[PDB]
Amino acid sequence: GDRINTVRGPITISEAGFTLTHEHICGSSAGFLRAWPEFFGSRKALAEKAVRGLRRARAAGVRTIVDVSTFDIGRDVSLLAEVSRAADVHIVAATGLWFDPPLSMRLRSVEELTQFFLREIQYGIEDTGIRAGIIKVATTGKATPFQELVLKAAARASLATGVPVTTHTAASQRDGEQQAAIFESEGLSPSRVCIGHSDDTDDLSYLTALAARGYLIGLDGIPWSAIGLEDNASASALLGIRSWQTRALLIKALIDQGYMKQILVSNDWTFGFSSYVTNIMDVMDRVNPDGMAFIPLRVIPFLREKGVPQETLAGITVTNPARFLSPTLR
Amino acid sequence: GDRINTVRGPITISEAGFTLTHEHICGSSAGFLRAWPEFFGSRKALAEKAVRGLRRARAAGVRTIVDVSTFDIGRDVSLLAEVSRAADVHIVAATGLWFDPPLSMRLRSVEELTQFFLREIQYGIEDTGIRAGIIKVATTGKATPFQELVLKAAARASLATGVPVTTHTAASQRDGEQQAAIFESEGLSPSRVCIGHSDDTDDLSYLTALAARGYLIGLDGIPWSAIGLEDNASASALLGIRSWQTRALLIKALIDQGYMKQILVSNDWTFGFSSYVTNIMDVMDRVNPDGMAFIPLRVIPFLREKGVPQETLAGITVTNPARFLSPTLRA
Ligand SMILES: CCOP(=O)(Cc1ccc(C)cc1)OCC
Ligand SMILES: CCOP(=O)(Cc1ccc(C)cc1)OCC
Ligand SMILES: [Zn+2]
Ligand SMILES: [Zn+2]
Ligand SMILES: [Zn+2]
Ligand SMILES: [Zn+2]
Ligand SMILES: [Zn+2]
Ligand SMILES: [Zn+2]
Repeated sequence: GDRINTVRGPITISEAGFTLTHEHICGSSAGFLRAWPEFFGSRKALAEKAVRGLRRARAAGVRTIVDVSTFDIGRDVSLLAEVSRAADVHIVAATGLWFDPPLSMRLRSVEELTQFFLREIQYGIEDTGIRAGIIKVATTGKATPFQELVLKAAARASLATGVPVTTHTAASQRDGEQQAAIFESEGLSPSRVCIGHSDDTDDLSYLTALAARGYLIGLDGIPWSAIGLEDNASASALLGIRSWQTRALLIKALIDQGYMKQILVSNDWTFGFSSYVTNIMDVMDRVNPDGMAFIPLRVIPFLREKGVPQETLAGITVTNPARFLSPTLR
Repeated sequence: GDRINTVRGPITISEAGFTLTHEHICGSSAGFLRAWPEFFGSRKALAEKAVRGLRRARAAGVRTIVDVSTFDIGRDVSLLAEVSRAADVHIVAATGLWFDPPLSMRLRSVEELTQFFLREIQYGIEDTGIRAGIIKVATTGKATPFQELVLKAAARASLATGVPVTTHTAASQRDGEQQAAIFESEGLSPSRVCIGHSDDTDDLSYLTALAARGYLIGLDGIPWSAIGLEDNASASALLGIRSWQTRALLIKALIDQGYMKQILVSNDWTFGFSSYVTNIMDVMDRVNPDGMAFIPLRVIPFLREKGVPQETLAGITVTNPARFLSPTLRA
C-alpha cells in the first residue's frame, strides 16, 4: 500500500518520480518471443534496443514506466526484469487481458478469470515471484460478452487488492461510456480507473463527461501520426492522420476546464512489434525517433510554450501517476 | 530416411515399434501452462498423471507416441521430454499451426510461415534443440485465406525436409478434398500426408476416394463417444454420439477394400485439457479409463475377433507408421 510492485521488487511511492503510464517493451503474442525470437532479429537484439531506448528516456527525466502488456500481448516478465536492471528504470508489470485471448482464456468464467488476475498480483507472474502492479483490459467498440466478463473480473481483483485498472478503447465510438457503466456496476471507484487511447478522439464533450465523473483520462498516443506517411495504407490505418500537435492540444483543453488532476500522458511506444504488419516498427521509428523520450522532449516544452505552467506539468507527470498507482483499498 | 526425431534425440526406424500417431500430453494454449499451472492442479501433478498413463500404455506394448500439439495448442517441449524420460516411451513432437493462432501468426505471409516451420524442424523448438518430426495443420470446413497459406507453407516445408504432414479436418464437410487440392497444387506427394479425424464420418465413399489417391487415413479418435452422457451438451458436442465400435469398424472396412497400407490408428487422448470447458478431462477419464492403452487393450482384440489377422494388425500399428514417419525426400 505504501509501496508499488515493480519487476525488481517493491518501491516507495516517492521513488516513482516522473512516470510514463502506458508503454510496452514489446507488442507481441503469448509464447511468441520464446518460439520465434529471430522475428525480432534475436532476443539479445530486442533487449539491447530496449535498454538503449530506456536509457535515453531516463536521460530526459523518466524514472518509471508502466508496461501495460498482458499475457495475450506476449508479456515476458523475465525480459522486463532484465532490461529494467540494465537501464536502471523501474518497470511496473501488468495483469489482465487485451483483445487477442486464446481459447484457454475465452472459455473461462468470471470466477476463474478473477483467480488468474489475483494469482498474478498476489503470488506472482509464472514462477518468478514478480508481482503485477496494474490490470489492463480492453473493448473494441461495443463490448462482446467475453469482454464484459473481463471487465467484471478486473473490477473484482482491483477491489480485493487495491491495484488500479487501465483500459484500451475505441475512443471514436465512445467505448469509455460502456466501460464506466460496468465498472460502476461492480462498485469500483472511477478514481481507480484510467480510460485509455482517449487522445484518439477530438470530441471534447465525451472527454469532459468522463473527467467530470472521476475517471482518469489516458492521452497516451501523442506521437502517433501518419501525416506524410499517407503513402502507407497500413500505417495510416494504425497511426491516424491527426498531427501530434492536435493530440497534444487535448491536454491543454482539459487542463483548461479544471481537469489537470485527471490527466495521464504517455507515448504508447514499443521496441518490438509482431502483432502487426511486418516492418511496422521501422515505419514507427521513422515517424518518432525520440521514442519514449518524446513526451519530455517535445510535448512538455510545447505545452509550456502555450501557456501551461511548469508546475502544472509536474503534477501531471509525477503527482497524478503516484496517486493512481498506489494500492488503494476502498 | 534412417532416423526419426524424438524429444530424447533421434531413433532408428526399428526402435519405434508399436506407435500411436495422433495423441497429446496436454491440450492447451501457447504460454498457458507456464502462466497458470494450477489450472491443472500443478505442473507436477500433470507430469505425474501423464507418466502414469504412459507406463500403462507401455505395459500394453506401445513404444512410441506422436504428440500432435503445435505452438497454438500450447505444446511444452520440456514437459514432453521429462515425461518421455520418466516413462521410457518415445515421443515425437510437432510443428505447424492448429485453429487458434494469435495475431502474431495470423498476419504472417506464406514465406514467413515456411521459415517458422523450418526453424522447428531443423533448428529446433524454442532454445531446446529438440526437433519436430511432423507438421500439423488444420481446416474447419471451407479454408479461410489464412488457412490456405498455412497449408501451402506446410507443403513447402515438407518438400524441403521430408517430414510428413498430418491434418485436422471437419470430416463431415469433406475437408480432406480441399486440403488434397492445395497440397497437390504445391507438388506434395499424398503419401506424405495423413488426413486426420477421418473416423468422424460414416461416409466411406469420401474415405476410399482419398485412399485411392495415395493419402493416409487417420482413424484417430476411436474411444471418443458421448454415448450414455447425452445429458451433457458440451461433452456430446465434442465426443459425438457414435460408439467406439462404429469407429473401429471403419478400420476393418478400409482393410476389406485393400487399403491396409494407408491406415493410421490412434486414441487422440490427453492428460490435460484447457482449450475446452472446465472439467472436460474428468468426463473423458470416465469414458475411457484405459487412456492411451485403449487401442492395444480393446481395439486390437476386437478387431482380431472380427476376423482381422494378427499379422495385419501388426502392419498397421508398426509398419504403416514407420513408413509415414521416415523423413522422405521427393525423387
Ligand atoms: C499456488 C498459487 O498461490 P495462491 O493460490 C495462494 C498464494 C498467494 C500468495 C502467496 C505469496 C502464496 C500463495 O494465489 C492466490 C490467488
Ligand atoms: C534458428 C536459427 O537457425 P536457422 O536460420 C538456420 C539453422 C538451421 C539448423 C541449425 C542446426 C542451426 C541453424 O534455422 C533454419 C530455418
Ligand atoms: Zn490499446
Ligand atoms: Zn493510445
Ligand atoms: Zn498500448
Ligand atoms: Zn483436431
Ligand atoms: Zn480425431
Ligand atoms: Zn488431436
